[PDB]
Amino acid sequence: GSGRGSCRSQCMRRHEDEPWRVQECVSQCRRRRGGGD
Repeated sequence: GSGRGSCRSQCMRRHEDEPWRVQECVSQCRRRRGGGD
């Protein structure tokens, strides 16, 4: 489980139709956590 609240699970559910692109979402969502654009 690794607990809840993560860019992974978030990007996974958002891309349920195409989980193969989740990486692109996680990479951006994760990076620049201090206050990215």
